[PDB]
Amino acid sequence: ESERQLRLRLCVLNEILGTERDYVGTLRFLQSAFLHRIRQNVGLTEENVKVLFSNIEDILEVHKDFLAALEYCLHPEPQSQHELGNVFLKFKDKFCVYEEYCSNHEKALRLLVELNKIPTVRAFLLSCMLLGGRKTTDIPLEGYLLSPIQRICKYPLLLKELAKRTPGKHPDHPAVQSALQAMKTVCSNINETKRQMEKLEALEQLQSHIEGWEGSNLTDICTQLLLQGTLLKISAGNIQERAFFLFDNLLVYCKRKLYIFRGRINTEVMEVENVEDGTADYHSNGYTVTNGWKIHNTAKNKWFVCMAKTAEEKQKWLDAIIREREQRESLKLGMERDAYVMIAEKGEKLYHMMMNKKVNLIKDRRSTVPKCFLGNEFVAWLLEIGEISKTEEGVNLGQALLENGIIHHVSDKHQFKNEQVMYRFRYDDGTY
Repeated sequence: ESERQLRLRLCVLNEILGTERDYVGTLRFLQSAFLHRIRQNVGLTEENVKVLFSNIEDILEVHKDFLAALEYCLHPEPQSQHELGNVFLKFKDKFCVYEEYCSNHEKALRLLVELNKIPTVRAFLLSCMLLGGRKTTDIPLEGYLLSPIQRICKYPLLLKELAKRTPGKHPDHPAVQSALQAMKTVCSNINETKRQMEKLEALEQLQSHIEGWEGSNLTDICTQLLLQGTLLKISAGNIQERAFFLFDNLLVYCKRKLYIFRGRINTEVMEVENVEDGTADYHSNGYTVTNGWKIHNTAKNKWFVCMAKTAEEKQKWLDAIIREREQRESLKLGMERDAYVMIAEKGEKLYHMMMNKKVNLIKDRRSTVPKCFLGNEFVAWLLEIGEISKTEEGVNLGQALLENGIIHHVSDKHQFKNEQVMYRFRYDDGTY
């Protein structure tokens, strides 16, 4: 099985590199979309930025060199002979940059909650993420502000797995084990990361007590266990008692023996339905249901019935299941509502701003095309007027206007580009 422990090591190496790359990119997005753009065109005060982002720029400079040494050891590719323990050890002292950030984290969130109450500041914050390239309906800024705390806690989890796939023969063995101990002591010193590490430890401890795990690791999809309990899975032809675990974003049912993995469901495709005590239907295999409900895997269009011992447990479960749905569905729908309002606002604003003869850009050009403007001119005018800083920001803005039904190509055959492609506001041609 030596080759098994080999490909397994490379997967760890490939992951450490690929995840570190996406981390630095996330840091490089936070400064360009936020810290840099406001430090140029000076409703977000300077103190507001210092509170929200703290030393995120110092964290970047550290991880910009970490990634270099990571790619340095893993050149030309992630090869098994390559050693990575020394890298973590010679950056172990530089990781104290997380001290100030994790301290200011609570204060930053408190500010963000009050800033999001102001509609103009919420829109500006969301406008920064749009211009920076990243989608606004995906991860909220609260999550971006936390990813430093998450990343520094993902290092012990990654090094542990690497140490498992690294034999005592490999010269990196004394270093990987020494680096794992050092990375743990880093997180343990900081209070904010200590709470995070113990929350990730719980997810991984549970996954270790489950045999035959299939799918993505809990530490990569969930954050906390919501409810655990043993129920009856009256699936078609299989009425067996199962141990159910409800996390955020995932539900998994196991076979109690420690547990043995049986199946898992993503809560996004899960739809529950109550069955009154005394009901008997096909999903219950004909048996009378008491203190039970019904689950529907809308991905597979499969229904299966759960039953609890007490009616308290039924309510305890049904209540916890509804909460998870509402919590994530409110966030998602909320980010998607607060993002349409800024585009509609900026769309109507830039329309009237462009209609004035000071910078007339929606001119009837030529067959004649009425009330059209040029993408090249539009992007340039945005930088002149100061609404954007880079040109990549201008196309990201125009595309968001095209996608959100504000503008469109004259022939609806092109997306937004910095070329002299003619676009028109959907107001002028009655398509709004």
